[PDB]
Amino acid sequence: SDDFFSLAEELAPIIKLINAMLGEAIKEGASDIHIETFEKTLSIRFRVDGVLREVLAPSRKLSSLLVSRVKVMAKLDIAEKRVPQDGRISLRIGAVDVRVSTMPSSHGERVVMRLLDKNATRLDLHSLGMTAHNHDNFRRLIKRPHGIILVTGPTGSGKSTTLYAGLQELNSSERNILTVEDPIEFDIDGIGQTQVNPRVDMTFARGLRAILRQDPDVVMVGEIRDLETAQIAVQASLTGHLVMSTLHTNTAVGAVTRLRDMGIEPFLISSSLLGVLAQRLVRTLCPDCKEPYEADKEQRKLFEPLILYRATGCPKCNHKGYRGRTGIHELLLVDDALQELIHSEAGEQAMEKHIRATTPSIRDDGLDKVRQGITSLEEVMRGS
Ligand SMILES: Nc1ncnc2c1ncn2[C@@H]1O[C@H](COP(=O)(O)OP(=O)(O)NP(=O)(O)O)[C@@H](O)[C@H]1O
Ligand SMILES: [Zn+2]
Repeated sequence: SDDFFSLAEELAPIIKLINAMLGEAIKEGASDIHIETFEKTLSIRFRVDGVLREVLAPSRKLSSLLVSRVKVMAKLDIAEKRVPQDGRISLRIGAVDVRVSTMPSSHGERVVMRLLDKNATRLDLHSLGMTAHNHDNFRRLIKRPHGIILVTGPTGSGKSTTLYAGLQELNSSERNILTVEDPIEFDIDGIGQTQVNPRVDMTFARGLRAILRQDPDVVMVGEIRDLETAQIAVQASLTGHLVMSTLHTNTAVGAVTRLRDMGIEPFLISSSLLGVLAQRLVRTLCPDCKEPYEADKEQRKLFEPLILYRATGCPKCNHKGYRGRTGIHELLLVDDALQELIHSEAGEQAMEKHIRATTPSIRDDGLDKVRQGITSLEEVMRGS
């Protein structure tokens, strides 16, 4: 039921159109949908496997309606027309994550729906691209009885993915693993998952307090945004729970800084923190069109002829010569000397200096993967 092109042949029905268009986009395997306004006409385009195409040019009159409709679905400001807006939608087709972005433009806000699959995001702990060392130390870390483990990085770092991987590795029936999320990304099975619900003042803080009355061995908090959730988090870790969470800081040592700045007692950070996994996503070079070169003298400084690889571009990729992505990481492990450094508020430079004797930086991690020709030198250097 409900074909986009049929419904297009007639000039709400604006709800049946949007759903049908989404439905047709998914049927075609399209990555993105574009609704744009031009002075004398309107335009709908679909991107499929790189290729962009016009699929419909309905009357200019419809533009304000299709824009509004996508807004209300993504939970946004119908009134606001002058500034960018970004919403989310979860939908069942017969499950699709659709990211909608709008934008002021010379004849009407432009809109794109980003349409991602829910499943390609579901990776296990050995499939995130951790090096053998990081993998080993991280697996030994999440198996500890109590303390806080933070997964950190900027937006798009893949922090939710590595939490889920970690939880799944622990998901035995000997453990009681409870979760509070905003929202839940999916169901794991074996793990009690709890969504934050603003509609009843069920916040991260309230939910996490409740979790502790359910006798958990491990608890996950979707993220630590305010002092209050940090306070409970730290108390939970100090009373025999293993706690896992995220911050959006930019370095492993910056996690400590962020915690202090938020107002957690420096001593209490130093006695609860087990470790901080800082993390970035780099695109993996398309193995089909990736081209070998010989590193020049300046590129060598960063590391016989040294063979690295470069992007290029082909149909099997599209926009650039990259298919897929992988993680690069830095795993901070707390020891006696570092506790002193945290407690004494020594600062980022002194903590980093200490950690380097044992652990390589995210850049070195990235550079190793460049060496292996998994990714380009550009892709690693641009985030650094
Ligand atoms: N190791 C990995 N390899 C490939 N893809 C990954 C990896 N880790 C995460 N991803 C994907 O990258 C996207 C970002 O991951 P997500 O787990 O949503 O990140 P995040 O940092 O938690 N997000 P946010 O805090 O909302 O910006 C998702 O679409 C995941 O599929
Ligand atoms: Zn390619």
